[PDB]
Amino acid sequence: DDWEIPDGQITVGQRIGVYKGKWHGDVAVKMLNVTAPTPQQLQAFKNEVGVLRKTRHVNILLFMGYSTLAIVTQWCEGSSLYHHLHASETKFEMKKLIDIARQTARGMDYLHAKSIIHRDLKSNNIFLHTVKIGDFATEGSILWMAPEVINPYSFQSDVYAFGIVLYELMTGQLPYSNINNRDQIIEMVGRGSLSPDLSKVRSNCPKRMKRLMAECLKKKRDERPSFPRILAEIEELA
Amino acid sequence: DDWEIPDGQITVGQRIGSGTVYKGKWHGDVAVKMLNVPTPQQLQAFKNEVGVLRKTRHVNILLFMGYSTKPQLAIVTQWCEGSSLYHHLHASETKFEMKKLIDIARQTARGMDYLHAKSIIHRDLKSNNIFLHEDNTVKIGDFGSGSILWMAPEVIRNPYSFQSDVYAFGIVLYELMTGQLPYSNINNRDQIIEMVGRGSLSPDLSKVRSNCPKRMKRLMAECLKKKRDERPSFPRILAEIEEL
Ligand SMILES: CCN(C)S(=O)(=O)Nc1cccc(-c2nc(C(C)(C)C)sc2-c2ccnc(N)n2)c1F
Repeated sequence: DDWEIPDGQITVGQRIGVYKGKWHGDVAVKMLNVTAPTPQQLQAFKNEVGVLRKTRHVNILLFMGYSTLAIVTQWCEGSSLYHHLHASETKFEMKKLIDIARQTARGMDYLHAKSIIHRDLKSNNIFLHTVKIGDFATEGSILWMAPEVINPYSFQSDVYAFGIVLYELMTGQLPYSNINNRDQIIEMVGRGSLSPDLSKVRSNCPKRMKRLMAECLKKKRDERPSFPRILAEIEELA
Repeated sequence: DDWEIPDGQITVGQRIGSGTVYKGKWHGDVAVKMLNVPTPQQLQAFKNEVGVLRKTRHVNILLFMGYSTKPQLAIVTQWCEGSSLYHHLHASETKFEMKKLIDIARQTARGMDYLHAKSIIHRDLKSNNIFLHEDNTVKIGDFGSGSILWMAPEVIRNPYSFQSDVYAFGIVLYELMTGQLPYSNINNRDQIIEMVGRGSLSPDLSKVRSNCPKRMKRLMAECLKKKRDERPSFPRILAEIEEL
């Protein structure tokens, strides 16, 4: 019941943004580069470790251990969902898009069932190893913020962020393409006068998915569905 | 932390194989091993075997997800798409390039090194306890009067150890390169039990194919050593394959 990895067993490698490592195969290491952790740096570490060690799911990033500040997880080869959708030459077929949506819904459903709120769900936090949800959370990111988020964070907030991810999948683009100033999005979305353009969705997009999307993007936090129903709907049409 | 899944949360589906293994629905696809059973004496006997699976967080080890007490005792893991290394090698006949074979061997070395690092002895490593998820990722499971082909001589005749696992791995290496089971020439369990046990029978290395790294064949022999002590450990088993 100790996920403390004795330091010196890990061979850290190239920088990523976090290092690629070697422990009992390929691993991904997060090194907190400080002389001595502040009291704030300490609780941040415990909390991420505490919530990571309660996850055992195929669609959640595999936490492998910690070191005392370091967090060891599985190495994921490939790029994030952000790269593939926005900064990539190659697009995806619908069957794959719906598949990416389903796995993410499974992971999000798993977390919510464990009383865990990601509080930072976005296409950049979704690694396409097989969907892998990482970069945790408790138990630039403005585009994925619910109107009440601009305590605001809840299961409903994750539901909204999930809705934007759906929008990315079904359109390929980021929301609010006609805006280059962050302060107005904050104002317009925050007030309740701005919403993603669901007319941008592909012709291939099932009306079912387009409906579900609008539900997750509801202006009022309480009209948004729950992942048990979100997964049910996605699983059905698939 | 309790990893117990409350009664009713899992929807058991089709029987896969014989406890008994089923495919289920729990936050997605899962696998349920229904134990052939509860008695309060066996109740705590069940948790011991779970509190060991509880310390496996590795990509090459089958992902343990939770356990059940009601209705009956069950082990819950991830669901693996595709068949076993056994089926690929001796049934599907799927042609693997030498490139992939080494990687499968490499991943299995990673998984086994990790287990031994956790001081866990598998006691039964064979090509049908190794599942090729997505036909790419190796998943070692089923470690929590049958298959003797992977049994070391000291096991046939503290007989279970890290070196006995190493032997089973050598047989696996044999399967990967030879594309077939050892002692296929001889169809007699009692003969193999007798001859391997006394040390007069060993795998035929004339059947491994030409495209085989001579470090790997040399590595096979090290694991297939009839003498327990003459076998290399998994850190070194993995280091050499990795370098190779
Ligand atoms: C972590 C490993 N332990 C929890 S274990 O020793 O109980 N390992 C464990 C746990 C649950 C199921 C199985 C399993 N067992 C199978 C045999 C060959 C023994 C009948 S197939 C199979 C399986 C698991 C997942 N997907 C598919 N398609 N098949 C398993 F090995």
